[PDB]
Amino acid sequence: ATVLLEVPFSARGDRIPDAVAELRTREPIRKVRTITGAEAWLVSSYALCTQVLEDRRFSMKETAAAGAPRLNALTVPPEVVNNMGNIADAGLRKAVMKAITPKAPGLEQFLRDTANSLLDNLITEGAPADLRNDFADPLATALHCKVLGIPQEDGPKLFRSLSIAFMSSADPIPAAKINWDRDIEYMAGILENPNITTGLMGELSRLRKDPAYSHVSDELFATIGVTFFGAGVISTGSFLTTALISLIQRPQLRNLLHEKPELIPAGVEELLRINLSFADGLPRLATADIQVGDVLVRKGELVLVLLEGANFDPEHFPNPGSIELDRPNPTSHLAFGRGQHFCPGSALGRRHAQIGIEALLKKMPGVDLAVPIDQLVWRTRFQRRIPERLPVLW
Ligand code: HEM
Ligand SMILES: O=C1CN(CCCn2ccnc2)CCN1Cc1ccc(F)cc1
Repeated sequence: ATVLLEVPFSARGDRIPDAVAELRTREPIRKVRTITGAEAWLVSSYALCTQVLEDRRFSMKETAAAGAPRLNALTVPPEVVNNMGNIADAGLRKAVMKAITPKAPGLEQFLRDTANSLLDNLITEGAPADLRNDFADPLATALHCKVLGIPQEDGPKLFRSLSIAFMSSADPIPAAKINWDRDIEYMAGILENPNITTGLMGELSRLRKDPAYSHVSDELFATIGVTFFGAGVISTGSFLTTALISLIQRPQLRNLLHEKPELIPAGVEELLRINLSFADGLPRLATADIQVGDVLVRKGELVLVLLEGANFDPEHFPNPGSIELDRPNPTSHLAFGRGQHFCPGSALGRRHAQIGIEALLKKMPGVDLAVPIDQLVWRTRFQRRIPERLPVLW
């Protein structure tokens, strides 16, 4: 006798477990147990993943309901689970979107300058270099300080919340509340700070005083700053880090992108498709009884949408484990989700990765791992899969 299959399967972000393809073929929706001890339906085919994400009867906001089966413990107040819905309801969705596009004047130049400065410092210090802690994460942090309009010098302290804030824990995390409350206080001060006139926080500070937003709560304005910083930083830094691993392990691709940098955006799209940065399936709670494949999901049950299930499904992406720059459906992956909750930072995230890679290949065309790949230490019980250090030589 064996216990019910447990998720997640592996914290390793450099290979997909052979188990995923077996499940997809035999039982593309099947029962699993989460770290909390709750039961859930794990969905692993492209067809079923899309079905779930496109049906709002599978609710994100209801995952925060008291008494619901949980993937993991809340690390924010339950209202913050509906963050984008609260933003929308306050009339702020267009303004937030506009602030977080990579089209702002000078933003791309800033990214390229920051990336080049980080790499120059690594070259000066000499090999081995840690591309996570000393490149990808500081590049993500600098980008989000600029996008938010907050001082660069404030980035590191906000960044140090994230190793706890994005934990995937069975139980509530006392440190997460301490850091949340502190970061909220910081963003509330930013909104009252007359020096802050650019970026997302500059725009929120203005809208706060406009009569059309006089009844929007101060709690929401501060929340938007904390959540967009955290979500953007953890996502872009984690994605770039694990994409660099995939690229480094493919010298032929590294050489092609070095030689033809106009292929970088197609490259990043394939790196997005094969990315294992999300450690857990995307959670949804059924609000009705809904047929998904061979299973009738009952109202109040938890469903987990496995992104790598969808993105390595050979029925949608033939030869799924291969990077192919000429697929006919290249942006049809689920790396940014799908439907109501599609990532509002998708363009910024693509641009962060494209620029980080372009700059790396120009400065370190011979970049290679400085340790055997099995020596990378993969962070556990976290909402992302990331190596603690990424040592490289060049
Ligand atoms: C490569 C980078 C990124 C990846 C791979 C990524 C991935 C995702 C995914 C898969 C979702 C869907 C979640 C769901 O449906 O449950 C999502 C939503 C979200 N992303 Fe990202 N993201 C990235 C960058 C960003 C950035 C830069 C920001 C903000 C600055 C951001 C903010 C958000 C927010 C606020 C949501 C929730 C949207 C909603 O609930 O309607 N992300 N992202
Ligand atoms: O606003 C969001 C959106 N998230 C969607 C999935 C994760 N993600 C992040 C980026 N792209 C996808 C869920 C979590 N929150 C709230 C939050 C933000 C920051 C923090 F530190 C703690 C909680």
